[PDB]
Formats: sequence, C-alpha cells, structure tokens
Amino acid sequence: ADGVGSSSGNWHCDSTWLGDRVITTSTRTWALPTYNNHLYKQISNGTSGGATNDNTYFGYSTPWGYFDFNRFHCHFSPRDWQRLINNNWGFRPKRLSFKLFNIQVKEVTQNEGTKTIANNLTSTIQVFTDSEYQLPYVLGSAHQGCLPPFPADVFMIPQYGYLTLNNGSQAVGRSSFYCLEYFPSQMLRTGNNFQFTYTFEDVPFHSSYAHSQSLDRLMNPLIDQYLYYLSRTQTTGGTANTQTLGFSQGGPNTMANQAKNWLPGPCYRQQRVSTTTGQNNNSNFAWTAGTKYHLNGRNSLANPGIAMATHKDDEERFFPSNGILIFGKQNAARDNADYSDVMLTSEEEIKTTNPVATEEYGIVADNLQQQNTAPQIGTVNSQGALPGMVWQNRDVYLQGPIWAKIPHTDGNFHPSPLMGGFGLKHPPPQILIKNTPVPADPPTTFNQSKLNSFITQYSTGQVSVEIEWELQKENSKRWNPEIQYTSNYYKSTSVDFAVNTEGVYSEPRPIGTRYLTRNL
Amino acid sequence: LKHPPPQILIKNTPVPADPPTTFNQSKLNSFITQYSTGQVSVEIEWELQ
Amino acid sequence: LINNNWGFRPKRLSFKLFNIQVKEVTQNEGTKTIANNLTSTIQVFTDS
Repeated sequence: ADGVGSSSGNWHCDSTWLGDRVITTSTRTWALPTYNNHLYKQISNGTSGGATNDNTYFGYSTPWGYFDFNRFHCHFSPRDWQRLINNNWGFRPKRLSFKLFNIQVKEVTQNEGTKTIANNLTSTIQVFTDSEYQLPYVLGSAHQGCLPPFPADVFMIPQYGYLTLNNGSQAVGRSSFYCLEYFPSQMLRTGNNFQFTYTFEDVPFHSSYAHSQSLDRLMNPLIDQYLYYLSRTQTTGGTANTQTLGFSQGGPNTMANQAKNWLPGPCYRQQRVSTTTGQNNNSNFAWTAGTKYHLNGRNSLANPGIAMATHKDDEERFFPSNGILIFGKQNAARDNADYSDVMLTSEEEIKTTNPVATEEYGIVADNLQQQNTAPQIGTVNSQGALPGMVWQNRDVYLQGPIWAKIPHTDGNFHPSPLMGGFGLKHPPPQILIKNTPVPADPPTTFNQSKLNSFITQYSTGQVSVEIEWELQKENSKRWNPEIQYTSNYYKSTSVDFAVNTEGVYSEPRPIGTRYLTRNL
Repeated sequence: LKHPPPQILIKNTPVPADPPTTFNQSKLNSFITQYSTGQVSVEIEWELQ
Repeated sequence: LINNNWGFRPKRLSFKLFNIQVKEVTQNEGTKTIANNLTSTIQVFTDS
C-alpha cells in the first residue's frame, strides 16, 4: 500500500548481455519547473523585425513538458558501446519499458530577501503518453534536454511547444491549435507511480560494419572478360590518322573499362571546406555557398543531407560545408564556437559504395558527335535514383539520435532518417508531464475572470527506461585481425570518459559503430 | 577470504532546489541541504574449537 | 455535431469531485503565508 512514508520505485541501472540480445536500463533524477505561468501562448517570428523570410514561423508554447531518451548515450555506457561495436555486424531495438516514481512536489515562498522551500504533500502532477500520435511530434529534431549520459547528473525537463502553418508571422485557416488538457491523463501524488510498455515494429538492422571491397572492384583480377568495349575511334601510328572502330576485351590492366552490374548511390553535391583555413577562400560563404532545398518560397539548408562519403583518400582535412554531424565539447559556446571546441564526424567508410560529397557523380553526353562537330560532355552534380544503385546509410554515434518518426504521406523513398537512425511509422510515444496548478487565496466576493494568482511550485523524481536490443552476430572468415575501437595506452592528465577534478563529465570524441568489415 | 563479506554502499538521494522557469541544458548545481540518520544491526555466528 | 445531425438531446450524466486540498492563510504584518490544513473538511450535497 502506497503512502507518504514508502518509496514507490527502486534505482535500476544495468546492462545485460545474453548471446543475441542486450538489455539496457537507466535511471536519472529530474526536476520540473512551472512553465509559462500555467499558460498557453501564441508565439511567432516575422520579417517585421530583422528576420528574413527563411526563418519565419507561427506556433504555440504550452505549459507542459516532456521526456526525451532519444540519444544513444542515454542507454549505453562508453564501455557497453565498445562491446557492441567491436563484436556485432548489426543491431536494432525491440521493446521498451518506462517508469516514473518517487514523486516530490515542493513549494517555494519568498518573503523579503529570504527564500524557503517546503513539501506540499497533497499536490499532484499530470502525465500521459500520446499513443495515437494525435500531437505534433517534436521528438526527432535533435533537441537538447534528453537524459544525461552520466548517471549521477540531475537534469531539467524541457518545455513542450510546436509550430503550425504560417504566412510570414500570421496564421492561415488551416493552422491547428492544440490543448494538452483535452487528453485523458493520470494524476499522481507523492505516493503514486506511472509506467507503460512499448513494442518496436520490425525494422532493418543498423549496419555496423565497413565494406572490405569497393563497388568498382568486384571482378576476378586474374581473368579476362568475354565482353568487348569500344577502345579505338581513330587510326594511330601513321602519316594521316583516320576514322576506325576498334574493340577490346576488358581485363586486369583495364579495370576502368570493364562491364559491371551495379552503380554508386545518389548524389547531391556539397561545397568543400578545409580545416586548414589558409586554403579556404577569403569570404563568408557559409550561407551563400550552402547546399539548400526550396520549399514554398523559403530556403532551407540541406543538413546533413543524403549520406555521402566525407572525403576521399588522403584528404582527411576536407569536409562538406553542411554535410556532416558536428558535436560540441564540454563548455563549448552556443554561437561562433572555435574549431577546437567542436568534434567533426566522418563518413569515410562508405566510400566503397557512396560518392564523395564534394565531387561530381559522373559524366554524361551533351550533344551528338558528327564529322563536322566534336563530342561534348557535361558534369552531373545532382543525381536521382537509377536502377542498379546500391548505397549505405549514415552511421550512428554514441552521442547521436536513435530514431525518427516517418512523416505520414502518400509516398516516401527509402525512409531512413538523414541525421541517422531507425525510421518508424509508429515511434515510441511522446510523454507529457505538468505540475497541476494550485491557486492562491481567491477573493471573498465572486469574480468571473480566471484566477491568475498561484502558489509557486515545482517537482522532482526518478525515471527509468529499459530497452531490449536484438543483435546480429559477426560471422567472418577473414584471416587477419580487424580494426577495433580502443582507448589510448599512453599517460594523460585525465581519463577519457570520466569526471575531471571539478567533477564535470565529458566525452572526448564522437564514436561511430563501423569497425568490423564485410565483403561487398 | 576469496569472497569476503560484501561492501555496503549508502548515499542520500539529491533533492534539487527550484529550477529556473526557462529551460537550460546544463546539469543543476543547486540543491537542498540534507542529511540522514538511523540504526544498523549486524549479527555474526562464530564456530568454537 | 452541427454539420451532420438533424437533432440531439441529453441522456445521462456523471459527476465527480476529487483531489481535495484545504489550505489556510495567516497574515502577520505585511507578509502572507499559505499552508496545508490536512484535517479540515468540505461539505457537498445534491438537492435531488
């Protein structure tokens, strides 16, 4: 029987490995503030200010808040991430559990310059899941406010809000308004708890491997082809060279000429930037030279975009201008952070089947050659899907997003989220939480207007999340040793992935999942 | 002892002070000052020669 | 309702009153404080 004196949950943080499955469990401590003084508010941005047309919006900020566990380091310790990426070809989520317990509602009164805090034992909070997907889904945009990677940190719950259709700063007739109080929710006093379970739909394993072959090198290097290609249009070694047709079989010394069954994946070309600044052009081109898409008269940067190889061989210093994921180091500034303060991801492993982001896709013909007119060619900078293409997705990182909701549409092509992850028609439902308003003392004569005076209040508690993951084991006849993720051997002032003297936990660098290799 | 009596760990659960009303991503560093007390029993059976 | 139906009428209803909090306010000088009174009651009845 639940009561004020009895705890409603226990702390569960563990990882369990069972042959083909691994189960993660995390527990954190959270604090929930009252947002917007219990109000819904219209919020918008328009060109009337200094804002441009590309940045306009219309929407609403709610009094509610929400939980977000959608980053991988929520569920995996750096060591557990190492066990995963060094030994498995692939993995995917299966089911999850969620718990909310040990609720404490507290009240703060402030008189003069002193502040005191006390328990309010009869207050409640409200929690519900949107399991019919009736709200705008804001999870999947890579927002701050998830559970912290380090289990001992206490985190603040982020405020929920959403956008709808706009014209400038104005709203149109199709614009929707939503009230989160119009949903059935559970109310909890300090002795109550909340839980639910969820099952993931069938989804392909994330590929956590790099190819040991390239798409243009699938032939046997010993043997000739029986097919022929056009190798000569003109006679050679003579006083006057003339028109002729010559044919040759493709073989070991001409691999670029052989007939093949497959084509590289699609291309949408990015501008190239060097981390050596002296090599860049002396101009501010980040926005003007950016790779963008146009929608309803409004330009949006295509970021990170489709999965393309970051650079080619021996060109590590180059990266696509808006084509990669970028993470910040601990205590990095919000705006205009230095190169040293950020971490850049690399998609070099997909070079085998995906074109380089800063180069063209290929060459096509432009005209019809004749005796009078020489042939002309043209460069393909953007290429749509062609029959016979194969490609890889973008990699996932320990700091990155796990899933995204697939938009509900008539059609989609290869619905893998472009920031990386698992695309889901029915994603894990979003979880909304709010402090129930407690009025201050009303007047003794009736008044019809809604009360605007309340008791200042906030809540805290613990939350558990448990996810079961399916594993795809590596089965390989490779003779020589593989590449594995490892920590450095040499001495240093601190340990990577630990606290410092101050007690600040930091993450040294981004860690991907591609170490083991497979044949193409 | 290869497997000695296991060590027993205890901690006060942190209770935050009032957070700000606008969201901030950094971990909360303000808490309520707190401590705990209680009683503990230990009983050991000893074999005699 | 109004775009698709010729008519409508009420049938039955349910009423609930819950999560009661009684609070006391004392005011000394110019400061005001509010606290719970856990043993207070309220009275409710229907005139049926």
